[PDB]
Amino acid sequence: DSQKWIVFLQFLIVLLLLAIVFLLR
Amino acid sequence: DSQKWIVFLQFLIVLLLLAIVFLLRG
Amino acid sequence: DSQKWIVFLQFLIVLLLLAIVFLLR
Amino acid sequence: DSQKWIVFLQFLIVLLLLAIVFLLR
Amino acid sequence: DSQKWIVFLQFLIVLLLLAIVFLLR
Repeated sequence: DSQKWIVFLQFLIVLLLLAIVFLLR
Repeated sequence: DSQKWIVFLQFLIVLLLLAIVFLLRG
Repeated sequence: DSQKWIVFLQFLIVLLLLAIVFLLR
Repeated sequence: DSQKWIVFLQFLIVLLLLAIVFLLR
Repeated sequence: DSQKWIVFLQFLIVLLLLAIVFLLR
């Protein structure tokens, strides 16, 4: 399913952005 | 159950990006 | 009403990323 | 339609992330 | 179609975010 891939990649993007925020602060 | 999840995740992404912008500013 | 919100949020993300790019310079 | 706008905005997001990576290097 | 291009661009976004995370730490 192509739609599920987008969601499962966006969750990883959210995790990576949280990591970026924590590394920045 | 898919595009609503996408919208929710993108709202989280926008919040995180705004946090990044305000951290880079100071 | 479904993908219109997606486009709106993508637009916000693009603006925020451009702001980050400018602020890094 | 609006789906093509999502792809265009994602192209710009990739470009802006490339700019961020270049500015971090 | 267009959805498969969105998935490819998200994969690129994940890779670039991994690069940013590695650079930060």
